[PDB]
Amino acid sequence: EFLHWLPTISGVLRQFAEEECYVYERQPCWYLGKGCQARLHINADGTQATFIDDAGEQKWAVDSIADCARRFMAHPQVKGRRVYGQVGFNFAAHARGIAFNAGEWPLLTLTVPREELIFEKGNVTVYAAPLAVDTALNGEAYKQQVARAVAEIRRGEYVKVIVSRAIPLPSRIDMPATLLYGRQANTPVRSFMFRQEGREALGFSPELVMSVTGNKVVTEPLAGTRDRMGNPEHNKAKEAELLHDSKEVLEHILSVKEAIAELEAVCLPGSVVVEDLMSVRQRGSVQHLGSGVSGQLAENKDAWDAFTVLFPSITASGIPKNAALNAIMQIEKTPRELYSGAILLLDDTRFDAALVLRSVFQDSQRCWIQAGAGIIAQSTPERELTETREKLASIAPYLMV
Ligand SMILES: [Fe+2]
Repeated sequence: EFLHWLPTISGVLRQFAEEECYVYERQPCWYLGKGCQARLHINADGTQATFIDDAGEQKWAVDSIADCARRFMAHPQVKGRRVYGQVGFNFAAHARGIAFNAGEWPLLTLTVPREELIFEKGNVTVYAAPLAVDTALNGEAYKQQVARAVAEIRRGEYVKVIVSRAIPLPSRIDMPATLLYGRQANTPVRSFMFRQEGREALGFSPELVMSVTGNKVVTEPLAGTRDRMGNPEHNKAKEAELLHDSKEVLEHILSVKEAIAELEAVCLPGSVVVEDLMSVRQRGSVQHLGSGVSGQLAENKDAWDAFTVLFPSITASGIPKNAALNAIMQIEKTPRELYSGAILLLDDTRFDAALVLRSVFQDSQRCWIQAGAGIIAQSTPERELTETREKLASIAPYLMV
């Protein structure tokens, strides 16, 4: 059912009142999903897999979350439908056999919605004021966390880790208004907003964890940052500065080389190539060094294998990845939940996975935004603090109440 832009989408989402819904932007389309026809839910410590459809609830064996995810995609209530997904930070720990302190958000949900609205401008097919935020607060404690990471790195425990900070927000956030105002101020590779079981998140994702089309897998590490928060002369001065800063270039190439190794774990030998090498990517309040790496999936590997290797983005966790994940759980004192996780859209053509950064989250107990910086041996705490505030300025100025 057919009909003959972002305001309209935003208003539609307000009429979705308290209902569960999923918004995903992948240009040229905006995807809106409402309700729940089938869902796989993995709880926060990965001890229970619950499947729900109209017929009932089931518990599924959860020895392998990836295997539950495969089971869901091949289910008869699911096959051939678009699936909207979220993957919490701690999915990595669980998949890798690394002890972790469980947060409160699920490790993984996949949902087939009951109703869908697809905007392919300026049409749509149907299927069936701002909160002031002080991003400097608690910076001294954060610079201490960075100093700890730098010392651990220089002792040789690991090479890179993303240390992040949560900013608690004073009041709850109007999701559709924030979506509208926040998006016009950003140029993300994806946008998302999801509401589910009392939890909400929205954000403007700066990079893909992963995209798979047929047999081709692509990942898009971004690493290395300057502001683009001044006039155009200041911005292009910052662009040049970024392309020639040896610390940012080094951070970038170390991440790209780990993305390559990761893909070689799941791809045909000799198929892994860098298609775009360290170009600047504009992302609202910041601009980033970005590369694109691609390969051909081996015969015995599927998109979930690739996602398990690629998740979380190197550029959100660290190098080597497992040691970085351990450092993150020792250093950070609040659960990341969905921050540095992934948003998924899965359909006929594609497995699509966006990194959850530049995002806001709220549930029954917490309401917060979150940002991190990639710490290497050369890092300076003051600079990394400032960098988090540059990233937070991608979302904080546009949190509507
Ligand atoms: Fe950085």
